[PDB]
Amino acid sequence: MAQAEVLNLESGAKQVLQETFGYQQFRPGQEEIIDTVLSGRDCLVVMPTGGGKSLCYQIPALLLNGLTVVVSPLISLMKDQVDQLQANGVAAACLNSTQTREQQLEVMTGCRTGQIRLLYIAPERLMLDNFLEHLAHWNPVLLAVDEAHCISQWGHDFRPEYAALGQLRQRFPTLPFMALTATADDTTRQDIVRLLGLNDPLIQISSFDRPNIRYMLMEKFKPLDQLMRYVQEQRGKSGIIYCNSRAKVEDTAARLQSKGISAAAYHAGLENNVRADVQEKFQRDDLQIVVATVAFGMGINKPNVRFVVHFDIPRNIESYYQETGRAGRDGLPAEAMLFYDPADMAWLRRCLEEKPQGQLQDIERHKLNAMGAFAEAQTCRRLVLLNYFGEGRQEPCGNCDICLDPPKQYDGSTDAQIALSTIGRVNQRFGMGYVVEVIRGANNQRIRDYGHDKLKVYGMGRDKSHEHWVSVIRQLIHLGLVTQNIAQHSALQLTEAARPVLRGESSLQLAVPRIV
Ligand SMILES: [Mn+2]
Ligand SMILES: [Zn+2]
Repeated sequence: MAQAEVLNLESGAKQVLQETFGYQQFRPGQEEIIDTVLSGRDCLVVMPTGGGKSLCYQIPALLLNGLTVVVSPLISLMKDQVDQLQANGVAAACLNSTQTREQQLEVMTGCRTGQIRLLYIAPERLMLDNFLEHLAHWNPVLLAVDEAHCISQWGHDFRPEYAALGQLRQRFPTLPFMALTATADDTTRQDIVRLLGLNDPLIQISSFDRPNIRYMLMEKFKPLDQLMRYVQEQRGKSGIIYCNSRAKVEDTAARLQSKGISAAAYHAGLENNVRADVQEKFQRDDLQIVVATVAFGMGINKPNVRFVVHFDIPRNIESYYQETGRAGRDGLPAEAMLFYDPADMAWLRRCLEEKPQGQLQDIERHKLNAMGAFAEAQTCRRLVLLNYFGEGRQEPCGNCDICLDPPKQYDGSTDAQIALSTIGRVNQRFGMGYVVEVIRGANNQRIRDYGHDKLKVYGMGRDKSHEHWVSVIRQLIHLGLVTQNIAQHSALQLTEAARPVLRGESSLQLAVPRIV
């Protein structure tokens, strides 16, 4: 079998980091994870980038005797990891249904004979053709599940092939598991641990704050002209412009090229050699801009992308966070610019509400609502993101469009106490609409049947508009005082941070709600 490379495991982690991978020091959370994995304890890793993430299982794999198995759905990216690893002297291979059976059998023979240390496998392949019975004889020492949020229906990218990964724990009870992801909120993180059967795992959630990325929004008004001007104002800085159609990509690349800008189109309709060339030309800074569909995702992630534009709003914050997160991997100042029109959200809502009714549509609706609320926020954009992912923070960043031009404020302490009290009084079971009706004292049969018309809070906000109360509550959500529980039909629920305001111990400044 693949042999451990270092005598002392504790000192080995840093030795391999530096000597094999060339990194001088660990990033936050990495050492902890790696030492925990080397101790044989299950782990869930929520990390800012794939880069720090992958070393969380590659370093352990080099310090252990045995085979490390890495499950990933990214076939054309898994194959790239292998080449890069092999170039660093690491015995890596991959197995998936796209390979010929001849090639698959060679990889299986490499694992059987102990010539392969690290095997990347597609989830479908791992659970097919009695592969697990073969895997049991190959001295498995660690099983890592990448893109682990894909096992959850509460996430933004559920994959049916991940569901069967819940059978691994039972089949390999003494095999330590790790689950890894860059984008999972609280509900999704909890679901990952439950579905994979992680045994009291170390849960390492790194910060979602990328302090060097400035987040901005521009309301659309002749948006093709706004986009060209934005690009002109970058004055040569590199960028990715994300569009939701191939024609937008192609037309946008042509208009930029017409103005002397070094830009290329990138989408799944290009040939593989053309895709690789565009990626390489962008990596080396031969190209200033790549205009792309969501296909030009992570994977290339040049460290020095200066800006990411979203011409069209994404369907969920998870996607928006992942895509904007491709900017400024080097830590130098970077910007994310989203062009928005409320008619864009109206269209997405239309598309969604005629899809099949039920649980799946509810999940999509919840995440779409939150994306629209981010766009229409009156609170620091960074706080919206951080609190969406459950990273409690109330201090404004000073580095987003809202922080650069804060809305007029008012003392919202009384309004916040009314909203927070209402949420508590209705036992945190109801969504935004119902709560606002209770506050405004509406004539509603449902309210009377629950007896909520007898509450003291009932009608305490009747003198302020529906949109006023929606804004108050949305700002409380964006500040992390209130959450929307996706597993309870988006019920409004209270956090620990709500306590001082609810008690009247602290004052709360809020944005005066926009008239709209
Ligand atoms: Mn250590
Ligand atoms: Zn801010």
